[PDB]
Amino acid sequence: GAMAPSYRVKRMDIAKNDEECVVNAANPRGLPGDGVCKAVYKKWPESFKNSATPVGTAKTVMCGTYPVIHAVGPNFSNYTESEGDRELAAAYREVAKEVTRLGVNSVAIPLLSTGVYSGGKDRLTQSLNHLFTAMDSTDADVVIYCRDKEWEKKISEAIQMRT
Ligand SMILES: Nc1nc2ccccc2s1
Ligand SMILES: [Cl-]
Ligand SMILES: [Cl-]
Ligand SMILES: [Cl-]
Repeated sequence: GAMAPSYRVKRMDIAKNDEECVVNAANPRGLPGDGVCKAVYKKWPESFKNSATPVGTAKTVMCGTYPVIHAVGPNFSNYTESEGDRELAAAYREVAKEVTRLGVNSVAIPLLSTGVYSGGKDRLTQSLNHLFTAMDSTDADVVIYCRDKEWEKKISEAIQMRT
């Protein structure tokens, strides 16, 4: 584990992370996709061998020795708010199991279901709180990645609030 497990936020391309593994915001079919998933496919294309997995699950595939954790958040266009919320919480619980099994000291993680799967709603708080519920009992350094300058400030504020 990390000597003093922390949460941090960075506003940059997750394909440039400085962590021991990466979480992909994957689709269920292991397709190249858009956004985070596209960047992950360009950086670690070998990790898409048999990466398909159901909604609310995570499947790890190694790119050399670098672990890519394919986490499938719900598309809120298709799920009810209630069922979507349950699957989004579950995807993060599966990421915490994988991070623990791999024995990494750090992980790069995006906010699941906040982009093209958001059903056009702002889900920063909902997604980040499910990330915390899952990751709080792990001892990896967690580095949350975002693109938007206002999201960076709100994520930073939420981390600092609980410290
Ligand atoms: N290349 C990309 N990295 C990230 C990280 C966080 C959010 C969106 C994107 S798109
Ligand atoms: Cl960047
Ligand atoms: Cl998304
Ligand atoms: Cl963002």
